[PDB]
Amino acid sequence: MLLPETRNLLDLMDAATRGGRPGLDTLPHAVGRKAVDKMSEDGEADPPEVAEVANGGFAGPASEIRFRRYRPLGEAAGLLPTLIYYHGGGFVIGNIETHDSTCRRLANKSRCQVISIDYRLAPEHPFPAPIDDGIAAFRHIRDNAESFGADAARLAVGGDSAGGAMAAVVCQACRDAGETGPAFQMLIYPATDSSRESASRVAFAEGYFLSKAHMDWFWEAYVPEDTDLTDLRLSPLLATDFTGLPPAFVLTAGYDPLRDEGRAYADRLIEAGIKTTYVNYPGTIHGFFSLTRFLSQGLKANDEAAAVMGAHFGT
Amino acid sequence: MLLPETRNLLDLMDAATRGGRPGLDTLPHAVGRKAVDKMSEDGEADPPEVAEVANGGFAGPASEIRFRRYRPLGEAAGLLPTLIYYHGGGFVIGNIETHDSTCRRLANKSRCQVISIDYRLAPEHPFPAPIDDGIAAFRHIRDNAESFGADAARLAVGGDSAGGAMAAVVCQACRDAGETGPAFQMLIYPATDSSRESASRVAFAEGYFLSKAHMDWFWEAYVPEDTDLTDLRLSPLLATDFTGLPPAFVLTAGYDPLRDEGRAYADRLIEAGIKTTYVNYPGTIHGFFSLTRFLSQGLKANDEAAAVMGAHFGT
Ligand SMILES: *[P@](=O)(CCCCCC)OCCCC
Ligand SMILES: *[P@](=O)(CCCCCC)OCCCC
Repeated sequence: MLLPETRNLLDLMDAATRGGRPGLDTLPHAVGRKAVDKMSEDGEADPPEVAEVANGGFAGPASEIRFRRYRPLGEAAGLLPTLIYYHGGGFVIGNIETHDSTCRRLANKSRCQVISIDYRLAPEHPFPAPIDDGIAAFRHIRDNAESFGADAARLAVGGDSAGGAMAAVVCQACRDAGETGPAFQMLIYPATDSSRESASRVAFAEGYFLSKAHMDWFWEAYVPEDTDLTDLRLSPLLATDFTGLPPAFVLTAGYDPLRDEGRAYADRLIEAGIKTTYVNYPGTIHGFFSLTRFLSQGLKANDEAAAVMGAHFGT
Repeated sequence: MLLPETRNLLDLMDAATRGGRPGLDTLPHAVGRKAVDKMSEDGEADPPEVAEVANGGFAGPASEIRFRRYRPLGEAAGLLPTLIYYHGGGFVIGNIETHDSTCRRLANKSRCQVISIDYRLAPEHPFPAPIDDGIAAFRHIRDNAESFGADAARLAVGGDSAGGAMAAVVCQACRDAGETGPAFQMLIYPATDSSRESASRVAFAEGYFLSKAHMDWFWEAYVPEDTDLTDLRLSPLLATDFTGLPPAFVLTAGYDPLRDEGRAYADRLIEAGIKTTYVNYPGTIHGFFSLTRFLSQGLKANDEAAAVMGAHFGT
C-alpha cells in the first residue's frame, strides 16, 4: 500500500544511510540539531509569496518567545481569524525556518493569519518547558488579540508531531483552568500517549522515516528520569473528560507509529459530542506534511487542513 | 443537548403538526410530492450567483435523463474537475430545484463544475429504476467528458440521503464491473443498510425530522415486496470487499437515524486502506445540508464538503 512517490524518497534515504551519512543518532543533540534542521529546510517545497511577514518576540514564563506572522494574499481586513502553529521535532529539533514554506501555504489556502511560535527546546530546557511556552503563547495572543491583528472570536491552535501534541494540551489546559480556550484545534499526526505502545508503534518501529531509535533519542533529552508517564501533558489521550474541548481536525498517516493513538484521540472527541474531522492518508509516512519537495500528498494535506479550518471560520 | 437553531426549527414543525391539519405520512405519494417539493425549495437559502447555468438532457436506460450544470465564478478553464450530484428524497420526492441553491454554493466554494442529475422517481418507477439512471448518468458523463466540459481525470459523484446511497452504489457497481469508476465520492448522511436497525435508527425513530413513519411510507413505494434486503443496491454496507473504491468524504448528523450506518460505512473504508474523511456535526438533524434557510450549520457543512473535494483535485 506504499505510494510510488513515498517509496521513491525511502530509496534516497536508504542510499544516503549506507553511503557516508552516519545517521549515527549523535547525542550531541546540539550538534545533530544543526545538521538535521538544514535537511528539514531543504525538504520543504519552495516558499509561496504572502502579503506580509513579520518577526517579533515577547516575554514568556522564563524567556523571550520569538514568533513570525504570515498575512495571506488579498486579505484586506485588519483583524483576521488566526492559527497559532507549533513546529514539530520531538521537543528537541526544528524552528520557524524548518516549517516556513508550510505556514505560508497554510495561510494563503485557509485565508487566515498564521503565527508560528519558537518555543524552548530540549535538552537545554526539558519537560515541561516546551508546552509551558506553548500555553503562554496562546494566552498572550488571546489577551492581546488586536495587537497581533487577530479576531479573538476565531482563534485556533495546531501543529505536527510534538507540535500537534502541544496543540491538544493547550486546549485541555484551558478547559481544566476554566478559562476561554481556542475555537479550533488542528492536530497533524500528533503524539497523544506516552503511557503504552499501540499496534502501529510496534508495526512501524523500523524502516519508515521516524524510527523507534529516533523516538528514544528524543525521549532521553525531553523527559527527566522518573516522570509519571500518565501525566496528561505527556499523554492527553488518558483524560477522563473530553467534553468542552473545541472542534478538531485530526490527520493520520498510514505508515506512522503515531497512527493508532492519533485516531484514538479523534474517536474520544466524536463520542464526547465534539464537532470533529478525521482523515487518514494511507501509503505515506510520518513527516510528509512538510517534506513537500518530495511528496505531493503533503501539499494536498496542507491544502485540505487549511480548507477545513477556513470553512469553519467562514473565510 | 441540541443546538438552539436546531431546537428552534423542531418546535415550528411541531406547531403545524397539531396547530394545523398536516400529515405527509397520510397522503397519496403523487399528491404529497407536489406540496413537500415546494417546501423544500423554500427551505434552501437564497441562491448565490454563478458564472453560468446550463440545462440539458440525454438518453438513459428507459427515458430521457434531465440535468443542470453550474460553472463556478472566475473559473476560466475549459475542462474543469466535476462533481455529479444526486438529490435526496427517499427515491420518491425532490428534483433539481429542491437542491439548486446548494449545488450553486458547492461549485463556487469547491471551484469545481457541478452536474445535478434528475433521476426516475417512485412509485411511478420503483426499484431498481432510480439507481440505474444514477449509474447511466455517470457512465455517460465519463465517456463524453469533454462534451460536458469536464476533466475525465478528476470526475466525482455525491449526494444526500437516498442520493448519498445512490452515490456509494455507483462506485461499487463500477468496481464490480471492472471499469473506470469515479475519482472521489462525497457521501452526505447517506442510508447504507436496509437489512437491520442500528441503535440510532431506534433512538431517533420519532420526533427529530426524519421519522420511522416517513421511512416506511417511502419504503412501500420504492421497494417491491419480497426483495432480499441484503441486496447491495439497498445495503452497500454489507459488501465483502471495500478495496479499490475511490477516496471518500463522509458526513453524519448527531440526531439522525442514519447516523450509525453512516460512520460504519466510513470505518469500512478506512480499514480497507482508502483515503477517507469522516465528520460528525453533533446537535443538528438529518436534512440540515439543504435546510440552509433555517440552519447555519448546513452552510458550514456545504463549505466544508466543497473544500475537501477542492483540495483533493487541487483547485
Ligand atoms: P528508521 O526506521 C531506523 C530503524 C533502525 C532502528 C535501530 C534498531 O529509519 C528509516 C530510514 C529509511 C530507510
Ligand atoms: P417524526 O420524527 C415524529 C412526529 C412528531 C412527534 C414528536 C415526538 O417527525 C418529526 C417532525 C418534527 C416534530
